[PDB]
Amino acid sequence: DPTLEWFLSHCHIHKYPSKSTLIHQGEKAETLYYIVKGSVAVLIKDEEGKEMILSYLNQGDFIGELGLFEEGQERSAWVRAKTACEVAEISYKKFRQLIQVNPDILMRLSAQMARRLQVTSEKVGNLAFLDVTGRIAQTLLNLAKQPDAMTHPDGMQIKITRQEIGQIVGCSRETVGRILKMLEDQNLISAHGKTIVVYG
Amino acid sequence: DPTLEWFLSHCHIHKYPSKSTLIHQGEKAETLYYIVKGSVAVLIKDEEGKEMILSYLNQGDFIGELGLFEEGQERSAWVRAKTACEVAEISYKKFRQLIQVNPDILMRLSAQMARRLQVTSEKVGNLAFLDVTGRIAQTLLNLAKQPDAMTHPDGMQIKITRQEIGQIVGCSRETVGRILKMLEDQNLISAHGKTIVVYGT
Ligand SMILES: Nc1ncnc2c1ncn2[C@@H]1O[C@@H]2CO[P@](O)(=S)O[C@H]2[C@H]1O
Ligand SMILES: Nc1ncnc2c1ncn2[C@@H]1O[C@@H]2CO[P@](O)(=S)O[C@H]2[C@H]1O
Ligand SMILES: Nc1ncnc2c1ncn2[C@@H]1O[C@@H]2CO[P@](O)(=S)O[C@H]2[C@H]1O
Ligand SMILES: Nc1ncnc2c1ncn2[C@@H]1O[C@@H]2CO[P@](O)(=S)O[C@H]2[C@H]1O
Repeated sequence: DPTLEWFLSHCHIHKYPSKSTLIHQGEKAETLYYIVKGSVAVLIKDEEGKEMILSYLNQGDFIGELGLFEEGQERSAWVRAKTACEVAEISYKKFRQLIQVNPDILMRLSAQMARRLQVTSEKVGNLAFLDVTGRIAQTLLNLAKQPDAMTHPDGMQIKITRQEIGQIVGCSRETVGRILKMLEDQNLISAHGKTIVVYG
Repeated sequence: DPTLEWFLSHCHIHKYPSKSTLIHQGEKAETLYYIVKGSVAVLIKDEEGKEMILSYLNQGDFIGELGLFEEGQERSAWVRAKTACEVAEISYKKFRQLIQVNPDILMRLSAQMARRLQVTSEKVGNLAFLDVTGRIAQTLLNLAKQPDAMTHPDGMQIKITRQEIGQIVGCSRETVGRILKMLEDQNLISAHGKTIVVYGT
């Protein structure tokens, strides 16, 4: 992809090990990132340090983009590497010059912003309108149709901790365990360790 | 400024009365709108027809923008006029031609998308982390911080109905009215008119 190749030639690229923080909430935003390889989690926290994952992003995703548009703003969320990552970085000032040369690179960025607004709006709906059981069931459904889910005789096999589920749906790890047991009892999933088979 | 003037010269401008739907969820998206005058709400609905307000947008805001980026998408939300609106309309096709001329028009639209994603992300946190009283309290704090809030000797004065708060936080107007009376009793707010004063705001 020539447009992305051109953009990346103007970036400087860096390796982040698994679990490192790319972006800290509250930092002053002056640069844009783009994931060349790997995946990250975007998260927010409450007064007590409970975490809610807003999104996973992966190869091909921009990160740190929301600052490009307002002079001197603070990063709104933490971004943590879930795997080893290779990340390209560019200042906003240089990226604005690229936009002038070829506004297709802004279109690519803005397409991902629009998708993220839709996804996050759906999350608002889920938190407002679904109970925690329905949120968990929708999450397991989603993880099963992810590229990293492994086919199984009876559905798809996924690997996720109860803690990570609770960070997606907004509940404690104890509440996750109780709901997973219920779904097992209903013959809708199987659960063994960090492994869950989602039937159907 | 004259960027906005030039853009509006390529649009068709039309009027929506108060309460009328501009965009329905599920319609095919092929056109972008820009609010010349008025205010709208962006809304989603649950299975029982309960509504939740995702955003209020105003003069200078783009609406219907999210479908510009990928061909053949559905509208993701309803957009309903709060006051009567005058809205400029342009096809996605024509708008993409204007972007080549001056991409500041896409910068302005994307700055608004960026802000909306931050507001909606904060809403995810509030719904995950706060109970209904806490969500009402944060809604009042958010309204007291807005440009359109009025300085008052006890704090900031806002204008918002109980039904409006309920559609924002996800509760009935009667639940809102009970909780505002409670907050008043804790000496945190005044009710009164159509009007709430958020103390220490
Ligand atoms: N709801 C959401 N969905 C996806 N990415 C998000 C998000 N909220 C914030 N981010 C990302 O998290 C980053 C935090 O730094 P920013 O410069 S505000 O840019 C932000 C986006 O890249
Ligand atoms: N309302 C909620 N209650 C409890 N935990 C929550 C929560 N919303 C998000 N979380 C996160 O979900 C996590 C699930 O595992 P924990 O180790 S109990 O830590 C929890 C918090 O970090
Ligand atoms: N969370 C949100 N905040 C603000 N506006 C939103 C929103 N979700 C959707 N919208 C607006 O609602 C519109 C519905 O039609 P679209 O073409 S998907 O464009 C959408 C945006 O203008
Ligand atoms: N959990 C909930 N309970 C009641 N109303 C809710 C709700 N979530 C969203 N709403 C909406 O909030 C509105 C507040 O005013 P109503 O006229 S009672 O109509 C209500 C519903 O449309």
